[PDB]
Amino acid sequence: PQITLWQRPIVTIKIGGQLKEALLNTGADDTVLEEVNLPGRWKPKLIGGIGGFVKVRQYDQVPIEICGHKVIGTVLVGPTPTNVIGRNLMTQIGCTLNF
Amino acid sequence: PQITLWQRPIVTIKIGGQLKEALLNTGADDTVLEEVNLPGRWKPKLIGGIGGFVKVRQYDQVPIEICGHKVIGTVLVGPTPTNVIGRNLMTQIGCTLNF
Repeated sequence: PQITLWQRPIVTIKIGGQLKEALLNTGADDTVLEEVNLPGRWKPKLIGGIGGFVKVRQYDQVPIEICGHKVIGTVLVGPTPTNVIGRNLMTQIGCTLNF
Repeated sequence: PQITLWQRPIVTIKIGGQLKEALLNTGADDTVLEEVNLPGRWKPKLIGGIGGFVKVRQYDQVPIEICGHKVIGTVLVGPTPTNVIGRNLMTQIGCTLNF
């Protein structure tokens, strides 16, 4: 699709057998999601850096569908004020900025 | 242009007679820039909200060129870890997300 930016670019995703919503965020390097149960292995990762860090669980090669596009990428799972799809997964779906 | 997202979408801007660089950020509602001197009127605005708020100066109808596109929009001036072009100005330049 083509998504204009007059409103927040919130899209439907399917991850870990659940439907969720997340913000397509070109300002975010990584994809961070709350309340997802993923199988398979993870390692702790520190993200952010303002005021302290936030610890999240890093899962690599996670299957995820974003707006109907089935891709694979690293998903960080843990505390975030809004579910965010970062550049790491936007590249996978072939998302570009155009003007 | 078409901008892929393998690297941070950092673009050249011209604002207040200075060349600067800023991040095209679809996750940001507003455009926030550091170290710019703008003429004309402003009002204080509180942004963010995590850990407290950040106070910035809100300038409306600011002329700004973004990657060669001359537009007008609200610019918030004050403390930010990176210069950010938010949705408010991305709409103005006709920037869309495409996949």
